[PDB]
Amino acid sequence: HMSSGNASWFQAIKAKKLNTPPPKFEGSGVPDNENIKPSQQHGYWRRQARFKPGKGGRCPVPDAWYFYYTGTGPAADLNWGDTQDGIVWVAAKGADTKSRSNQGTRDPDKFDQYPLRFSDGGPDGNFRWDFIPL
Repeated sequence: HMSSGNASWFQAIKAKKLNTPPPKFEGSGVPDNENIKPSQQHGYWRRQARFKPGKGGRCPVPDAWYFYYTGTGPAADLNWGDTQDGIVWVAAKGADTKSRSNQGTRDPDKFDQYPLRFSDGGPDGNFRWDFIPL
């Protein structure tokens, strides 16, 4: 239906300009989650290219990146650390990168988008994301 949905648990992080580089995170790079062990705070950022309706096919609007924990999501067969185009590897300090959760991916039918908080800092200057309640 939607990408083996596979909907990310958490709201996107849109990019500011076009041609923004892969995100730099200050600290963990890992969204705050109440239902998760400090040991299990690790995952990846996937770059999803967007388009706007228009003249030629469609229109390349700026990039976006979603969050999935290691072993969940459209690159779940990768170990944490695997170098790949379009993925940014993050993990909180002192986290079992050999562990795996069983949180999976958001079933958009419907667990609504999950608000993105980031107590240890956040992504760099080239990225933003809407405010969501809570």
